Amino acid sequence: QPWPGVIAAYRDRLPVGDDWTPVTLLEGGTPLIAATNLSKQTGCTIHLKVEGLNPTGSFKDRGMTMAVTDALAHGQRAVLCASTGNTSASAAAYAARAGITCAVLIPQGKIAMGKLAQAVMHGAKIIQIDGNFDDCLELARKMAADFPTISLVNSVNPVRIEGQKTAAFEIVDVLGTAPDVHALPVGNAGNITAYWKGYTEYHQLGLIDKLPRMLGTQAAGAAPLVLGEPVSHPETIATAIRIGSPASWTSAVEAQQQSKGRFLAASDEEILAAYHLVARVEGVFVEPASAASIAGLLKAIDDGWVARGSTVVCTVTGNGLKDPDTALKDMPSVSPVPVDPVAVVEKLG
Amino acid sequence: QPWPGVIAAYRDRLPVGDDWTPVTLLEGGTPLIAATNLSKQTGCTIHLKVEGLNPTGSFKDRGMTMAVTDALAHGQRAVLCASTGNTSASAAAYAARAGITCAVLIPQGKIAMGKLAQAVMHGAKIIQIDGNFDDCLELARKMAADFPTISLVNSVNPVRIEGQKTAAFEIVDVLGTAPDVHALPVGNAGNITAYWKGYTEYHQLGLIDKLPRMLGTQAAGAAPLVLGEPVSHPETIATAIRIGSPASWTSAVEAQQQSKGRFLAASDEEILAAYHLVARVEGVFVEPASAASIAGLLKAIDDGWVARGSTVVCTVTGNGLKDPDTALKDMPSVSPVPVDPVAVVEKLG
Ligand SMILES: *Cc1c(COP(=O)(O)O)cnc(C)c1O
Ligand SMILES: *Cc1c(COP(=O)(O)O)cnc(C)c1O
Repeated sequence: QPWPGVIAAYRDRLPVGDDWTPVTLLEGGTPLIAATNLSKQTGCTIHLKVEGLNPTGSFKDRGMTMAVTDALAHGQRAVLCASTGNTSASAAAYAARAGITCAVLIPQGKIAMGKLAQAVMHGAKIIQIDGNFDDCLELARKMAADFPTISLVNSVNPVRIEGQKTAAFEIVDVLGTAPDVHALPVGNAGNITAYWKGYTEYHQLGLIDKLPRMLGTQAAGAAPLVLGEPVSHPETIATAIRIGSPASWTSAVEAQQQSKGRFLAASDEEILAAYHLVARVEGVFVEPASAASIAGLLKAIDDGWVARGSTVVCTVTGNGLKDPDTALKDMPSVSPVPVDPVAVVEKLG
Repeated sequence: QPWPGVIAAYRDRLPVGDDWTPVTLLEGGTPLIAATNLSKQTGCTIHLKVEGLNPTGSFKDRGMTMAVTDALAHGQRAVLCASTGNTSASAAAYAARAGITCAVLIPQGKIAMGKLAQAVMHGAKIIQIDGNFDDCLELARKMAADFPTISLVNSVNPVRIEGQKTAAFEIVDVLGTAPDVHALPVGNAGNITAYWKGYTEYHQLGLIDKLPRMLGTQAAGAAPLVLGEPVSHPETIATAIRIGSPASWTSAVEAQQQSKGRFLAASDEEILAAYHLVARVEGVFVEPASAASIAGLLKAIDDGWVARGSTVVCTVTGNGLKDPDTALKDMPSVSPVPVDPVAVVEKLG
């Protein structure tokens, strides 16, 4: 009775022919954990969609099966993207399994090799550019439009969004309905878009009656969807949402406007508080960007934007294991305590 | 169609009273991945039981779900661990979800902080001691048996093994039979013991005609079971199997004896080869101990000990994301390249 490809599990809902060979690491089918302790504390009933348990440790895997399978079927020789993030690790894994070249474009200056390690493990070719992060985007786009054998797998890839919409399907599949509000973090806004595409596809299929309110959280230092303008120098420890200029700007706002949803900023402190909260109280280890979403849900419950007793799924987008640096910092100082059994046992209970 | 807790999926084959409420993070039910390219080069059909997609990033969640449920039920207010490894993270998370204290005893001097971040992220109390790794094992054992509310969660805990056998169940549930050989890494030998318990349990219950030959790999520098005697100063990049003295030395040898199995050493180099190989060829980012399992499987297929065209399940025990440091080592640094899209396209092909 095991989980198959997200492609296989939802084929009749995805744009794939009968001919193609789905290349999958059995992504999706991820836990939906009852946040019993967050629920008691709020008064709302909160589930966690835990996407860190996808093959590469983030939800990008839902897009890549789809992007890479479509690439294979369409006879592409290379899969390209231009960021140091979870996109590249996810892209590189699926390209490796397909047997396809994977290139990651990066800007000049200092390289965070910690970021790229997982992807280079999978065979990604890293290519550093005489220029900045814009040049990377401009380059990757020009190549994709010049070489129909390259497939740019960035946020705005229609196939990626199709794959990613399935997280919405699973939530309903197990609950029997949508939540009252779905809360997720927003960087490029590809995900909020996908969930909204997903929920509306089920409503259109007559599988729910109520649609959720999409709550998207941005870090205060990179909150262009909150402030209504692009951000010149995005600034947040939640690296995955360190975006001053979302790729899927239009689609995010449409989702917000159509779902009667909200965009909301959380400060780094508040993100960090959530970061610790989930781990300390739910037993779930979540990446800072994933924490931001909880940080925002919580912020919204105070405000009263989300009503007491309503049902909420909070997408927690990546494994805490993605980011050891942040785990290391703000740790309690342990100093040697004497070796007798009685002293140590009182330092507890 | 959601996967519940190991406890819930296999409640009838696990020792849990029916007053006891399972403390679970929806662990287990992990992908069984067809290793297509590994098979091409091998001449066998090989599956990878990918255990890095458990909540805390390791197979130990299978055991820890039981131990902490058992702990919660028997009115225990603290669990105690004496290891910095994956045990303590797995222990700490289930302790958090259950709302009990998790405490880790560390030796004098230099604190291995990276290794403990996950644990303390789930709220483990690190207690540094005026002693040795050996004096640490003793203080815990003493504290355990002088306070009936403190449970020691080490590897030899029979409750852990019960939870850990359930992997064998999943393999048979999904394959329809047991494989011809089951390959896995061996540290304290709890897992190899546990798988063999699982296969026999399913033999005793009538679900398989024949039991798999258990193949267990250790690192060449930490190979007490291959070498026949214990090892004083174990040495290997594979931290998780850096054990000179298995806690389950007895029941491991029994598993090998009665499964007609084999213990094998693999060099550090060979383990690295495999680590890179699964990532580059399957798309599975696997932690070095997990790599060893594979490496030793590969070594045995060439040795001839593994019959041509037989079936193998290789447990890949932990997530590559558990070991960022190894991911860094021996990684190509590419240098800056001219911006024009022509200078990039044939640096691919
Ligand atoms: C990519 C990513 C995000 C941001 O998602 P968008 O679709 O760009 O809004 C958030 N969290 C994690 C872990 C990420 O991988
Ligand atoms: C603990 C562990 C092992 C070794 O398991 P044993 O039962 O001690 O042999 C191997 N790999 C990983 C990832 C582990 O955490």
